[PDB]
Amino acid sequence: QTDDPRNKHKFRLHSYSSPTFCDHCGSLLYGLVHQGMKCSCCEMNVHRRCVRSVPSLCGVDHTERR
Ligand SMILES: [Zn+2]
Ligand SMILES: [Zn+2]
Repeated sequence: QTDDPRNKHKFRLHSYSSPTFCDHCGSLLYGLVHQGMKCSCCEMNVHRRCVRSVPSLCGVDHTERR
């Protein structure tokens, strides 16, 4: 409850109203997730079974020159 580890994206199913499209398959998030699993670290919407297919590449930010 103090050390911050690092694993795959922190996908988290949110709730807006309609399901968003998937970024791994490009298919609406229907019959797969209540709404959509948005990564609470880099902002990445995916399905509930497409995460096991993602190579886990979280930590993609901008302004990395310095
Ligand atoms: Zn991410
Ligand atoms: Zn998907």
